[PDB]
Amino acid sequence: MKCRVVTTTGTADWSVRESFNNYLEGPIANGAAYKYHGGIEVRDGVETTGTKSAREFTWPVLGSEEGAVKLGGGVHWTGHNHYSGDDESQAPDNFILDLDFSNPTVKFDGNEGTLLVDFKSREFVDTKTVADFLTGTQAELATITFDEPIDLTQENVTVTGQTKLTATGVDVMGTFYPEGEALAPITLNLTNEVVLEHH
Ligand code: HEM
Ligand SMILES: [Ca+2]
Ligand SMILES: [Ca+2]
Repeated sequence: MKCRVVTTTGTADWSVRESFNNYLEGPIANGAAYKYHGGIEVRDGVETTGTKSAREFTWPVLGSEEGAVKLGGGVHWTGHNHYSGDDESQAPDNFILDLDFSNPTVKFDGNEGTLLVDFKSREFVDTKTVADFLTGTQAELATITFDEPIDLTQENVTVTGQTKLTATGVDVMGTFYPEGEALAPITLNLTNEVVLEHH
């Protein structure tokens, strides 16, 4: 028989949302109202440059399967720290806004797709509550429309998609965005090594 093996490498450029990074690193979430400040930490292969509205993230491609590009990496945002004592080891447990996205997956079919993410985010209850984390594994955070159909049999792919928050994503982001809210666009920078085997 004739078999096709596709090995996909590369990165995805996805800032999540510029105005969210601007707010989180700014004086509302991490200014003079709070004794302890948080910010943004990245891990597991994410690269980042800039701060606030200029911040960018690149996420490493782990590989592909039929209809999906699997990314690695994690980003953690923290703000609105509710703790004002003198024990700094308490601060990490007291950020009212405490959001983590990791291992995004881009599912696709032609020029449509879905952005899946592992998430851990405190629920927004009110401004005086450190609420319990909401969590999800490969949850649908956004829908995607690409500027061309995704074809992983092409060796070099650079394609950008617009993203819109899902109903699931509404609760992840504290209900501050409505369903359908635009998020940052996602660019896939892929190299697809296609090997045909008679085997
Ligand atoms: C003490 C608790 C909180 C306070 C006082 C607070 C305050 C604010 C304020 C005043 C804004 C509007 C800023 C602007 O429009 O320029 C805002 C925006 C926002 N907040 Fe928070 N917030 C809190 C908790 C949270 C939580 C837990 C989340 C969960 C992710 C969250 C997510 C957001 C988002 C997504 C926006 C929109 C940012 C944008 O414009 O892109 N907030 N918050
Ligand atoms: Ca070539
Ligand atoms: Ca292109």
